[PDB]
Amino acid sequence: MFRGSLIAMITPFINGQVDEKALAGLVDWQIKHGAHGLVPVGTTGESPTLTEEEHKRVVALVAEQAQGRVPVIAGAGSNNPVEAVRYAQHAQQAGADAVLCVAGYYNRPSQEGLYQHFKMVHDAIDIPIIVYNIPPRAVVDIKPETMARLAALPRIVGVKDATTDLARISRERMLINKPFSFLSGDDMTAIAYNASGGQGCISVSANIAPALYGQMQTATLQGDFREALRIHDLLAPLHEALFREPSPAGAKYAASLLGLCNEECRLPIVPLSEQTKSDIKNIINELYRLEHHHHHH
Amino acid sequence: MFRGSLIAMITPFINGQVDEKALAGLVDWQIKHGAHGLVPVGTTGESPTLTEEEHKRVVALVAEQAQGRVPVIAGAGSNNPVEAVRYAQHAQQAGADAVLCVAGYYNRPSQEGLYQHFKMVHDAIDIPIIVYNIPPRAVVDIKPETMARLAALPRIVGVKDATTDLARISRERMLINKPFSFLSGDDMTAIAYNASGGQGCISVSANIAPALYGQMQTATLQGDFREALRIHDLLAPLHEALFREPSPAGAKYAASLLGLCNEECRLPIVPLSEQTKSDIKNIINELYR
Amino acid sequence: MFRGSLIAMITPFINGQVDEKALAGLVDWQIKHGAHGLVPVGTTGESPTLTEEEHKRVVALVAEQAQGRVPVIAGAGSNNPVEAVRYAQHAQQAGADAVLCVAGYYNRPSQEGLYQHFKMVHDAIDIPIIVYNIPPRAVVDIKPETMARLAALPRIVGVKDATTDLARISRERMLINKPFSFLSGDDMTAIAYNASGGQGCISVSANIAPALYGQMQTATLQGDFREALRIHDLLAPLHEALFREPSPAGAKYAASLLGLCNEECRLPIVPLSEQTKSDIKNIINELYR
Amino acid sequence: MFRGSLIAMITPFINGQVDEKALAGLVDWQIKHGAHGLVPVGTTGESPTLTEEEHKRVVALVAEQAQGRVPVIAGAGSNNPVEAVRYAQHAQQAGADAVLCVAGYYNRPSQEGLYQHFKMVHDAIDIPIIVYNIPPRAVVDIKPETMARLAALPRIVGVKDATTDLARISRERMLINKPFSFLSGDDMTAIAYNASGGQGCISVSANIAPALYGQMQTATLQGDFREALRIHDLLAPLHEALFREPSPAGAKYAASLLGLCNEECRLPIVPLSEQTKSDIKNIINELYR
Ligand SMILES: [Mg+2]
Repeated sequence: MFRGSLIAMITPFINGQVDEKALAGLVDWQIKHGAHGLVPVGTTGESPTLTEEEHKRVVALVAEQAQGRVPVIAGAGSNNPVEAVRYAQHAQQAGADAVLCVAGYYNRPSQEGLYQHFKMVHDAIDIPIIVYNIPPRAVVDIKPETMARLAALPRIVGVKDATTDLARISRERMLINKPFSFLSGDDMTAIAYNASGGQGCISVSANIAPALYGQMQTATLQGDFREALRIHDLLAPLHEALFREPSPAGAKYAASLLGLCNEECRLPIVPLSEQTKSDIKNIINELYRLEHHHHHH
Repeated sequence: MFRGSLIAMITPFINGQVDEKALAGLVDWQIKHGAHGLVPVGTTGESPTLTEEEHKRVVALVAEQAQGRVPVIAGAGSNNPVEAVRYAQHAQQAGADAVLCVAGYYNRPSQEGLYQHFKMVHDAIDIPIIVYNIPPRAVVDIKPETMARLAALPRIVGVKDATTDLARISRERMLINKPFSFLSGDDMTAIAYNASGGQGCISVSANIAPALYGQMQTATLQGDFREALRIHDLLAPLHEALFREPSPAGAKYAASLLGLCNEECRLPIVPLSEQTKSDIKNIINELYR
Repeated sequence: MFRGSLIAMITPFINGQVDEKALAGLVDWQIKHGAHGLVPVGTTGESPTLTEEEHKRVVALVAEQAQGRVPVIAGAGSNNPVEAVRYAQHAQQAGADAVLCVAGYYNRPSQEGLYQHFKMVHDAIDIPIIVYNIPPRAVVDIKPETMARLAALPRIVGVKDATTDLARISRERMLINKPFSFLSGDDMTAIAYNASGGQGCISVSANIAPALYGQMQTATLQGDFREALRIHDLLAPLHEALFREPSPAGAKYAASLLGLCNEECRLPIVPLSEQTKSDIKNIINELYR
Repeated sequence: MFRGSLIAMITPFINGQVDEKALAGLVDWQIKHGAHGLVPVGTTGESPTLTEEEHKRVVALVAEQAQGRVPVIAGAGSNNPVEAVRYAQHAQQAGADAVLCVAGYYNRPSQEGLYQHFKMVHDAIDIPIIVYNIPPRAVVDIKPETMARLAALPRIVGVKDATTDLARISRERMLINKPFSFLSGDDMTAIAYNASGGQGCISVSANIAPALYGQMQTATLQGDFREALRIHDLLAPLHEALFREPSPAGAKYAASLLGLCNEECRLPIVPLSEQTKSDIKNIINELYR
């Protein structure tokens, strides 16, 4: 249902507020340069530090600006399913095509608790859900048997797998007996994931290099792993630099270098070191040098 | 203070809302039966599933009913320091003695980001802060050098250490040169922690056995570690059973057996299995008889 | 130098002694049914419980019986480099083509200690080395910068990567600038590894299904990851059953069902449960055929 | 029945050999200066890089030189129980009072495999066994129910708990009813462990500060935890410096500063950095006047 390069969108700020002009421009620029889909207001979009009003406004503005050109999968994460229901219902009303749902961070519930959280969101809306499995941030882990129970629900349609355990997709595929949108939640292993049955990635780096990242994803989907790895290798220095300090500090700074938005993030995300800024700048300049050298029409 | 048996209070519910009557009764009962302090709307009080209004209401009701009889340390946790500031400012207005602050869960910031979060809360209020270090739930870990930097601020006055790493207190004590309220965040190792320089515990089990838990804590503070271990040995089965399934399901059920509140918690906390319920019932029967 | 499906050979026993008859038969059968190389006396071959002399005699037999038909990479693991040198020197004299070397388990040395271990083995022999990186068993982890230092040595020619960290190969590849045999040490992620730049796997499950595993590896080297994944899906139940209890108990039992050897392993590897045996038997029947 | 400060002895080397003269002198010096027991040829004694001949000779020499003044608990660790049996049998014939046994590193057996390993050693000797639980090095973890199963054997008499999980002793004490020597395997948390029911520590730091370490242990055993913590605070910098780089590099160098032996260890243990040497030198100077 949802395939390829799906961008975990940054949220631009100006004078302490959502930068609506920059956000609209970002949607247009990302679509122009090869986004296969957009995922506003996940943690890369600073969902934890947006107000409930800002969260909904960003989703609404992205859905409006996309104009149906690519799918929009709205973040509806919370550790409280009552809150997640509110985000998901709004997303549906604002014209999002699906929602992305993490559960259980900090309160650390059982598998049954995770299941009931997701069932609550599922039963409250009419659009599809991608469940978000990210033990490295949430501690809790949606286990394969739980994933299979979730897959029995008609509108749980995929997973953003940020476990970094590449055996996990195999364990899930052994238990899930319907088509399922397996999506990587880790840029560094996106190729490994698609070779293992994945069909895309909800990506941070695609904010910055949407054209290359789209080409890489399409190559994996067309079975051309030689071409995909070639592009992955080009992007590896960028990946390292974008994640060296806690994301989205890196992506926000990189986007500022491209003239897309201000570099600012909200606490507890902090400004980059001068060394990290320098490394990002040099990497971006090199990618542009290479593109200009190789381009011809 | 802050010292001894500090109760990580459960939040009672009734028909989907905060049970204000049970909450007032719980404050009275816990104080009557030996609480050294009360810590409303932490993790155990289901801070994640309370609305902002409910969080503030629970803090206000607990401070009101406590009537200054014991210290009240209000939860002011969030992964957004803007929100944490709102809880902490309300807590001060409501008469809390201090706030307990976790930071950085899920967004997973750097040491500098954690520092800036706590500094923002610190600068917005006049009451002190106990920082809450709980990597097993938050992933982020306030490292010893960061704790020392925090301790340089006048109103960062202690830590709830839920790392479960009993070497950590030693590493922090090596770097902190002012009096500091080192508090355990783990009931099972409360004695170990105080023997290593700790001066209390923000405790889940104390909801249910406040008298015995208070006696245990006081024994450690008076240097009678033989007596402390004797009581620990009585409480260890309770500790295990209250954490067998994800807390606070266990504490809420246990309190319901004591007639203190309804057993219900909010999703994603779920009802206990019949086995866990039975084991808790047996433990309560043994303790209160 | 090494590509495709390489088998981490089991070592068969009878009355607890090495069954040389079964071992020679296993070499012939595995080569007949599609092995690309043989890797005797790793942990799958129970290196930890073979005496030094048994280890050497097993390597010699496999090298001789292989008769140059496929490469033989002899295990020369130890946490003592002096012992590893003895294994590697014997392997060379016995006609092994290369050695597979783990280091640092239990004693848990630094990166420099690991480097010096491998350099000692390297400098003592004339045949090449595959470095074995397996933090899940050894705790120590050869970091990418250390791997690059190792690759600078002329006869370090590849790695068996059992980190299960699929980002690791990218990090090593960026730093290594000569032909280098990147080999998976994890059956479940073998396809992922090859998609990421790997060129084969030193496999446990290939002991039992060498023909299908050979076909899966071939597909990845052809660039047909769709066919590779279809084969992986056929082998999925087998992988799970072979690793349900601590390996090599599973592989040894499966090989016994094929008539190749007894199921016996040496303590602390223990007999399988009847459920695991039943599941493996069913899987073998489904595959064969 | 084993209590207090039990030294995880370093093994001194000279010209690539066991330094017998230094070893005898070390036994005498450590006993003179307050050792409550001696534990030769564990990993601090570089058991992984000693030959079988050296392992046995070091045990024999330490038992001989101790002359029954303090208990001698010989290392008989291996991931192969057949090898462990040989070490333990020799230890007994050499006059050791007990053996210390780790199992299962690298091969990573099941709980049943660990049990069978220990049972095999148990049944082969007449002297008692202290089980060595060290997941940080061995990965395998002897779980509380397995420890209880081991405790049902008559000559399994204690544990060296190097889990660094201070809840573990509580979980074990909840299951074990017979007299049992609970011993810490972690210097930094030795006080915490004894406050939780432990009765000693098999200690690395006690190699270097036996007098202070013995005083600290005795203080815990007498219930004087204030005194124990005072001494712990004096020793904490030493604990940190001795484990900064992979042990026993730190302990061997510190002992060399005291004139007890040469600083050398065997690969993969490597020489200390100048910074670490300087820090150890400053700590030694501070302690010894
Ligand atoms: Mg092709």
